Amino acid sequence: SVERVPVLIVGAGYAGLSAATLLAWRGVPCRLVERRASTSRLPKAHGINRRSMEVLRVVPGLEDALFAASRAGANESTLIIAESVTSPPIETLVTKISLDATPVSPSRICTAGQDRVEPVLLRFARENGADVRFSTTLERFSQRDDGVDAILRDEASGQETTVLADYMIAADGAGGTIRDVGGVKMEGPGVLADTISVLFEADLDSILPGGGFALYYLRNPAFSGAFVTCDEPNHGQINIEYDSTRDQASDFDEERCEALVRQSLGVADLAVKILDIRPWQMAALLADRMSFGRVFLAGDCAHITPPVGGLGGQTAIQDAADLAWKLALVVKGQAAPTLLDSYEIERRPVARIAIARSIANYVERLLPDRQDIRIREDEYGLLETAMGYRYRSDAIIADEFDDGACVEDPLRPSGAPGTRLAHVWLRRGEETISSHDLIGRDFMLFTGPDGGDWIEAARRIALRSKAPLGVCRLGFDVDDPEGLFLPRLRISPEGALLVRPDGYIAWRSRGRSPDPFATLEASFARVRGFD
Amino acid sequence: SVERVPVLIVGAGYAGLSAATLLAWRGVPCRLVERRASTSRLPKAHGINRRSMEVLRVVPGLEDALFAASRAGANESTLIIAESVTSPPIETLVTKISLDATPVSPSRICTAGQDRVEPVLLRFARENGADVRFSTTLERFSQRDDGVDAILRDEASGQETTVLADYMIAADGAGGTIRDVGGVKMEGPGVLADTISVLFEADLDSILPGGGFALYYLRNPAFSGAFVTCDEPNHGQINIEYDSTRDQASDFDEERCEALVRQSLGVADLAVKILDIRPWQMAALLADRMSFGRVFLAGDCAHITPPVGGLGGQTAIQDAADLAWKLALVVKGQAAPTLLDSYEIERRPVARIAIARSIANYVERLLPDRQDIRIREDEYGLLETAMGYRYRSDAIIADEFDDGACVEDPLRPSGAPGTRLAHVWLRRGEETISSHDLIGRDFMLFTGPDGGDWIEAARRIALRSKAPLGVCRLGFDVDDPEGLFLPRLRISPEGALLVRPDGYIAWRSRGRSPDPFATLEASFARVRGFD
Amino acid sequence: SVERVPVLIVGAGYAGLSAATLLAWRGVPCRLVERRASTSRLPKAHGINRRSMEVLRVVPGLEDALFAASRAGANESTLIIAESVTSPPIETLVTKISLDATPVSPSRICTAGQDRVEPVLLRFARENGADVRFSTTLERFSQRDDGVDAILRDEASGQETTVLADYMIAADGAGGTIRDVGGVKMEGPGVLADTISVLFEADLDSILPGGGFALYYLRNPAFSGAFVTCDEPNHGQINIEYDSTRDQASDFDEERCEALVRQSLGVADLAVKILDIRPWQMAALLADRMSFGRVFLAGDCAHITPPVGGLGGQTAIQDAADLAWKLALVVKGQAAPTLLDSYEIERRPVARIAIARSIANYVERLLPDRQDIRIREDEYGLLETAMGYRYRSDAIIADEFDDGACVEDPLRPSGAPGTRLAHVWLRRGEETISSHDLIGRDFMLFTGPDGGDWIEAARRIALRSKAPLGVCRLGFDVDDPEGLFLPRLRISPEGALLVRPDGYIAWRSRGRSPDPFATLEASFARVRGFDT
Ligand SMILES: Cc1cc2nc3c(=O)[nH]c(=O)nc-3n(C[C@H](O)[C@H](O)[C@H](O)COP(=O)(O)OP(=O)(O)OC[C@H]3O[C@@H](n4cnc5c(N)ncnc54)[C@H](O)[C@@H]3O)c2cc1C
Ligand SMILES: Cc1cc2nc3c(=O)[nH]c(=O)nc-3n(C[C@H](O)[C@H](O)[C@H](O)COP(=O)(O)OP(=O)(O)OC[C@H]3O[C@@H](n4cnc5c(N)ncnc54)[C@H](O)[C@@H]3O)c2cc1C
Ligand SMILES: Cc1cc2nc3c(=O)[nH]c(=O)nc-3n(C[C@H](O)[C@H](O)[C@H](O)COP(=O)(O)OP(=O)(O)OC[C@H]3O[C@@H](n4cnc5c(N)ncnc54)[C@H](O)[C@@H]3O)c2cc1C
Ligand SMILES: [Br-]
Ligand SMILES: [Br-]
Ligand SMILES: [Br-]
Ligand SMILES: [Br-]
Ligand SMILES: [Br-]
Ligand SMILES: [Br-]
Ligand SMILES: [Br-]
Ligand SMILES: [Br-]
Ligand SMILES: [Br-]
Ligand SMILES: [Br-]
Ligand SMILES: [Br-]
Ligand SMILES: [Br-]
Ligand SMILES: [Br-]
Ligand code: NA
Repeated sequence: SVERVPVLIVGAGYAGLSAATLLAWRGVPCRLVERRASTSRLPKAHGINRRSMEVLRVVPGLEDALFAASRAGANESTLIIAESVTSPPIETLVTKISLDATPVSPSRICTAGQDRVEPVLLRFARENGADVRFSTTLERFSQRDDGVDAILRDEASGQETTVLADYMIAADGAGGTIRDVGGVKMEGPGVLADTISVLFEADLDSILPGGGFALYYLRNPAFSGAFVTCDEPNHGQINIEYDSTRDQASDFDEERCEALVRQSLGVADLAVKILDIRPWQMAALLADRMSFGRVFLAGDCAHITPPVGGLGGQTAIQDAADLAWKLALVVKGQAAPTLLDSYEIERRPVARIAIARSIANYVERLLPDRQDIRIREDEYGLLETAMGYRYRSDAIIADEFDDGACVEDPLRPSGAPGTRLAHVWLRRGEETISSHDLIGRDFMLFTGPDGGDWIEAARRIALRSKAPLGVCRLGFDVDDPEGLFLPRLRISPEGALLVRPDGYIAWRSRGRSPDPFATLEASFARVRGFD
Repeated sequence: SVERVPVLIVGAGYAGLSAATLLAWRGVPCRLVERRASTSRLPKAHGINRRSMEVLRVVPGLEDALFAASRAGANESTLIIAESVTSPPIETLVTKISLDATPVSPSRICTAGQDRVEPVLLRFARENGADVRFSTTLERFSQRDDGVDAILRDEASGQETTVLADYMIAADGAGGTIRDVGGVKMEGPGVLADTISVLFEADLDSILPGGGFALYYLRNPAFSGAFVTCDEPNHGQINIEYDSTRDQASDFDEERCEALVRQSLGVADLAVKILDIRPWQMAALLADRMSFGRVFLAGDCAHITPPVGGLGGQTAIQDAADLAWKLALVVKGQAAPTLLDSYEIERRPVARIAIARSIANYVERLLPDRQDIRIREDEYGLLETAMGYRYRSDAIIADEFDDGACVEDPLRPSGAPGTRLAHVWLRRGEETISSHDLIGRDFMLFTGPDGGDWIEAARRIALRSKAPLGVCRLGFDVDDPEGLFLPRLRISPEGALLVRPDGYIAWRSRGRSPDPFATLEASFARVRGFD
Repeated sequence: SVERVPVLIVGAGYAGLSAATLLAWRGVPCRLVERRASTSRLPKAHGINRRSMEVLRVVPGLEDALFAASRAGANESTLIIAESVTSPPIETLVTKISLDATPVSPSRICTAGQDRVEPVLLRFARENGADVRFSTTLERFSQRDDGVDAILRDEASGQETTVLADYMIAADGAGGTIRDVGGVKMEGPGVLADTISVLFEADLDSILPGGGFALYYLRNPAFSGAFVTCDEPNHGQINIEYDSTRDQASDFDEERCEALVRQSLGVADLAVKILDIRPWQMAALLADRMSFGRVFLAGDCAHITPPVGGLGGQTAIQDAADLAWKLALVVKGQAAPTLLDSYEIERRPVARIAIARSIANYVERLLPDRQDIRIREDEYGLLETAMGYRYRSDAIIADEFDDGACVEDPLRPSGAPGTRLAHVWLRRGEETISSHDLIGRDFMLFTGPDGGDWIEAARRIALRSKAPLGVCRLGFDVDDPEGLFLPRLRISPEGALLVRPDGYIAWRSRGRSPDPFATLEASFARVRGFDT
């Protein structure tokens, strides 16, 4: 049996499920295959940061559903370093007060665990048309010049079928083997720590009186680890590091783990139900390339990060967001296949900074002595890393005076191409909407109120079906009373600003042009891979 | 037989009197000459911010005195934008509740005017041994090999005199011609507005509710300007911009200024007695050099900033305090004269951002239509600009992988070298002091409780070194009960932290060193100009 | 004794000042004479194209100075066809977006006009040792077997002077008479148009939007011409074609040119200050020969091109560069005089297509009505003409199966001997450089990573060959991560590539050689004019 599909996604985690929901929503028929039988697995990741939600909230209903699926609710997150969760805090890294005082995004922080997120993505992936098939395995594949030939295998029978796809998203995890087909090599420090993860049930309401969602980095003299509060109330997980020379994963039975749950919580005796025990590793590795022919590595198969910064799942989501909009343009013929060359160019350095940020969080919060393992070249600030990372590819018309910075303070936007369009409230009559509520579907061209020569130029381009472009004239379609949009992005009232479907600035004009149509038509062509 | 002096100061505004007050307190005999007969002139500036009060409070008694000389007192400051001082607010920028909600400093805001501040500074300069000669003018000068040959002149007789100085601080104001001797070119936007300042007396208690300090930025349809309250009660000041192509300075006689006072106040029946009228310019200019030879430019002669934000007089004070401690070391043989090369490389960027900040306050507050004059690359937060600027020079051992950040949030301190040592309520036994109460006089070495290797290295250093070095070990000399000092500065219990006499961090070690003496000795030598 | 100088250059335009700058930078003492008293003239040309900037950039500081002297800054060029400079464009041929999206060269487009470009060249010629004497004329000359003896004449006085010179670069412009001493015939269409050129001053700021360089081809119903922005702010220049039978050059007084400046600008009520009015012509003529004896014709004196392509000032520069590296070898005794026979062999066909390209642009852009003047036999693409021209001569060891093509697409390089070395971004350690940053001074030998046999041959050659030979290995000295250089030029890792001082490939071996010393020696010798 042989069927064809535009996009084939292998893997039903954060990367693959996001890729399918966004590719579905943007009108691209896809099929997702996943070896497991359901999303039902132990939670690993907790929380969706602001940028992850920005790329996901273009899908109607998705954001509220993610927040409804959470126990703690919006911005209700605390981060503490201590010797145990009942010990005096060594330091307090984040609170609801601190998240509320950083209005850098139309979205707040969502705290939901992976065990709650993956079903909601599956839900919206299917509602918008994705073909998600569980208990189905990519057995093997090869690439002809016009598509991928994939062999699929039913886990219940072993019966095989062939699917032909224009493109395939390898989303197959840290241990994923699709990349080996392409000879990609994971480079980096490698495995830095052996860990053992324990899921337990216990009276957590009393120990943690006023925290909705809590994460404690436990830095004590017996061991190092962390404790997280799960979405199921009175459920929690600890991830304790162990030395593979002094102990072994087999050595952690129910009796021993109940003591670890009590040591890490700072309680002498507490009734602890051990629900599951898992040995894991903490590694730092980056792929040398993130795509080969028509195969695209997304998520943990492209970049393994130390799970200390909580950046792994978010890079996976944003990886899958970058693929979704770009692939949706290529299969519709609104972009050249060359646009897909920009994927590892833009997304790989982002992964290099996450790995470095994550290593730095691990030293600073858990093992401050181990400064040798850090990559201080690539370290940047926490919000800059999650949210101010910059892109530089042929998918972007750089500013003439580009300083080459890897990040930009989201608090001090310059409006340079390659940066994430700033969040600013605007006015659409008596209602107020974020600038981000005006982007995310097609490209968008913002012009100042004197930007009518650009508007007409954009409307001649947007006449074409090949051309996915809309226009917004400031002071006509929406008003910026405070001057915090186009003035702060250094756009004069005769200027124009082009933003991608992922919300990143692609091109700007401080002011007027001798021929606005030719300027814009050439900008628009170039950034979609045409010449 | 010619009079000889270590430092000669020219001019007795904020810059010059600050320089003399601090130079004298630091044991340096100095002479300040000033053309005018006394301090008594009508005041332009109002207020001393928290950073300026921080460099001034190292002088015993000086901080209380300044607060005592003000009509309104600590944090009693209100900033409003409207169409007249009795029109409904258009915005509100600053309140006593806003400034009480920011415990960034050992000091609060002092609202005293120029006409109040300068006599107090004169008081303490002379008290600390400064030689302040009014009615005396620097007529001309020439730098020799071994000093500056100055020709002083008496305004009463025309009699002239020679003094030889090791160094000369040029504090001669926005128009000062000392800089023209050095080829100093002032660069920037230049004159931005023509203004007229009216000092008046009216029943201000009737139409102003609070009894504290009030500043109204005025956006009339007829004119833009500002109203301020003066320290003499029922005295106020309006600084109104005017178009030089439509009206000229001479056109503003008592009658017209009486009309302007009533317009800008909103009461068209109020009796107004015009005490002075003054034309003035609003300008933006920066010097290419802030030193040449043994001459140093401090205050308005080095940087003319628009007077919206009140940064011009605060920079002057802080220029002066930078000179006072570096000069004090160099004339004491305790630093190499190379240290003075750090004056303009540390101070000129601080003035660069203040010029950009004041332009931005001006546009945002008074002329939102003039977005084009802004210098947006150099604009930072209001509290970053006044207080979180950073210093990069050879007077500062920069921590490697420096990101080049021009400011740092005072609220989120990192302890990196070239930043202002954070304010933290420590405990000296039962006394509760500020971290700032332990700095200011000599170089200070803080260390963590396990940092005794540094301490003894420090003590052996100071035996030889010409410059003192104070030490203070945490948990011993002072106590940090809530880990908000050395921990938050990312200094381990075995680390150390070298703070300059101006309170800025010169060098840090996160932990131990294999030869702590050799690293401290090298550091301490390098941060005083030796190589 | 007589004043003796290695190369005498006559004329200080693009050709002559480029020859002087490059000769002096290559170590050749030379004398340039120019009849005029300073470089100060009216701006004619605008722009230095990418290829011209490659041959000029070898001289340290020169490229930065040319961009520094220009009002508009790199790639900030708009070409537009319209009825007036305020009419809606008929077609826009070029934008900065279009120019930035063509990474064919290390250099970008400099927009500086002739009045800016000529002082920069004179400055760099002199910094490098060139002897430039204004208010000096070549009065007459003759050739010997050992040089040209020249009579120089002072314009202030008419005092005359003899100088004997190994070689004489004839760079004396379209009107130049040096070629007539050689009996050089100019051949081709001849004069195609009479034109008048008006230099004016007007508030162009409040008319032109963008603040960069702009050239407008005017398809006005009343007339055909062109407006150009000048480097001096609020200065422009119009080149208006007039019918010599209906009007004559003397009929364009200040009142009429002010009218022209308003029509071709489209602004009815505009203040025009006429600064100069000049009648000119627009011709297409190619020289019989481009050298005779020790005299080499460089610049417009060897090829007059219609000024629509904008290739005449560019061909002059590249003429000069070709002569400069070749004379520099011959006068240093590092190359046989034979090498100079290749000058006109290689440069004349390049002028032939520049003329054909320029005629084709004048017709397409301004007068589409009469294609009868086109030389379609020699028309090629714009970038192919400017940049992808090919050299065939006894100075390039032609590979087997020569196609015969006059041009090659610079975007699809093949590595054939006789083509320009492709611009490839390479890595030297941490820094990223161009392949071109590695060429320009001496002959360069590129080998693959497994080409030590060539490098060893080359280092022993260089040890006693009169000319220097540099070597660079693609595994060691610089890195080519994306295999875009030697793989794409069809060179295996045991191959080598020989590149001339002008950057054109002279010889290639795709694999190993049975005697790598023998083949490299005979190749290095032949490409320098030595026989067998
Ligand atoms: C202890 C821990 C805590 C973490 N905490 C956080 C956190 O707080 N925040 C955060 O953002 N991130 C966190 N992370 C990281 C985050 O969980 C992962 O980065 C993220 O889930 C990776 O998603 P993915 O889609 O790349 O891969 P995966 O979740 O690995 O999914 C890949 C899927 O591929 C399937 N598959 C593989 N091969 C095939 C095949 N041939 N056919 C079919 N299916 C196949 C597998 O069955 C699997 O479901 C944490 C990680 C750990 C270990
Ligand atoms: C309307 C207005 C409002 C302002 N408001 C504020 C505010 O709220 N807050 C604030 O911080 N700043 C404010 N400023 C700015 C502030 O007043 C100045 O920046 C500050 O006074 C500069 O001090 P200075 O010592 O550099 O110079 P000046 O005050 O100009 O003093 C220099 C002195 O040098 C003397 N002098 C010059 N040449 C000689 C010579 N040859 N011999 C002897 N003496 C000489 C002069 O007589 C003069 O007194 C305001 C300015 C204006 C115009
Ligand atoms: C309207 C117009 C626009 C143009 N636009 C462009 C353009 O955009 N781009 C471009 O590349 N080209 C352009 N050109 C062409 C460009 O101007 C020429 O190709 C170039 O300037 C020729 O340089 P040259 O050195 O050959 O000659 P010339 O500029 O003619 O210099 C020759 C010199 O020789 C001197 N001379 C002559 N006889 C003697 C003697 N006996 N002794 C001493 N000195 C002597 C002359 O005084 C003269 O200065 C344009 C031309 C025109 C007319
Ligand atoms: Br975030
Ligand atoms: Br299913
Ligand atoms: Br709970
Ligand atoms: Br992670
Ligand atoms: Br706007
Ligand atoms: Br299109
Ligand atoms: Br002291
Ligand atoms: Br402050
Ligand atoms: Br003076
Ligand atoms: Br000020
Ligand atoms: Br401590
Ligand atoms: Br070109
Ligand atoms: Br031309
Ligand atoms: Na469209």
